Amino acid sequence: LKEMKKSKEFYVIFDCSHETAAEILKQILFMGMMTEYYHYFFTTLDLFALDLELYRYSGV
Amino acid sequence: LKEMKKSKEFYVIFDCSHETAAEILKQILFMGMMTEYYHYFFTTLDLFALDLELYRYSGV
Repeated sequence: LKEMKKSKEFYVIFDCSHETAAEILKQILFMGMMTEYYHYFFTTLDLFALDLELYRYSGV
Repeated sequence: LKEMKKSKEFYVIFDCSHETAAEILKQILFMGMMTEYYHYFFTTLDLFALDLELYRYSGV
């Protein structure tokens, strides 16, 4: 993640499983880069089983 | 901070007490103002006796 953002690309598709979702959703907070310029996508069909809070993101 | 970041300004002094320092630090970490586009300062004299670990610190 640090070299891909060093490479200045913003638009990514996360081919990931349900288990890896729980850890990516916390590392995405951990590295500290959460700007609105990024676009994210999850391949799994589950989004209401994981924590979603409106105000942690600033409009990503 | 929403208007302050909308004001094209990134340099804020945070003068606060120990407890208020704790709440504001956990709060700003909670949304994620954690990129290199910020520079935060504490005038509180204890920042080594309060819960600080550098491994969270990777962007700010």
